[PDB]
Amino acid sequence: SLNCIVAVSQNMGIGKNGDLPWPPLRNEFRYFQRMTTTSSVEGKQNLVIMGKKTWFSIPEKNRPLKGRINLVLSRELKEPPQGAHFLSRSLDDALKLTEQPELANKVDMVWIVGGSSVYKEAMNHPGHLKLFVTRIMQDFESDTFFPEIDLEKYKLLPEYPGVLSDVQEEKGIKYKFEVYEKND
Ligand SMILES: NC(=O)C1=CN([C@@H]2O[C@H](COP(=O)(O)OP(=O)(O)OC[C@H]3O[C@@H](n4cnc5c(N)ncnc54)[C@H](OP(=O)(O)O)[C@@H]3O)[C@@H](O)[C@H]2O)C=CC1
Ligand SMILES: Cc1c(CNc2cccc3ncccc23)cnc2nc(N)nc(N)c12
Repeated sequence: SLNCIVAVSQNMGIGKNGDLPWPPLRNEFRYFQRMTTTSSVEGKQNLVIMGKKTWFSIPEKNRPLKGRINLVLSRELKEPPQGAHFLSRSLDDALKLTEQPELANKVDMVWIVGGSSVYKEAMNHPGHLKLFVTRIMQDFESDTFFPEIDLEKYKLLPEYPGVLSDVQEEKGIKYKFEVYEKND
């Protein structure tokens, strides 16, 4: 199974000029950290998979993302960028790696953390998928977008354990946490 996690504006934007479209929302980052870091299985870590631009968009003080194995996708790089644990040239290759002995006993959950083309590839996964979507309830000028969610294929869950249902607000920006699950 794969999990994708994203924060999206009302106009489906995720990024602008290599940064977020909105000012930083600390508590949104805290939600992302909690969901991507937490494993129920003692000793294991979750794997975060991200594109190269997403990696370099994270402040160096937060790289690698603490408590998670960090894998970057790139076809141009020849080794992981400084601080990253792994580099793959495709999502299928990254998932192949999670099955091989160097990672198979270390990794619990797999989280896809952006950007656009990585989400798009993940959404063609034949196995089970969940989409953890933070709805940023404003329009923001964006140049990178999340793809459309097919509501004949996914369902919006009424709630999810450990995920707050209530509207959040930081810096005058309202947002909320949703979880979608691929149909059987
Ligand atoms: N709101 C949110 O939840 C999120 C926001 N962001 C924002 O989005 C933007 C970054 O995302 P985006 O611009 O889409 O870029 P990506 O992070 O997807 O980086 C694109 C680069 O990653 C590599 N790559 C991406 N997908 C694949 C793949 N499937 N297989 C192999 N290589 C791949 C390529 O590197 P190469 O050219 O080396 O081959 C590609 O040029 C920033 O503005 C960031 O702030 C990012 C993540 C989440
Ligand atoms: C991957 C990702 C980011 C990437 N950006 C940053 C991460 C962490 C620290 C940061 N600190 C300053 C600027 C940007 C940062 C932002 N928010 C996200 N939210 C949700 N839900 N899902 C995601 N995939 C997110």
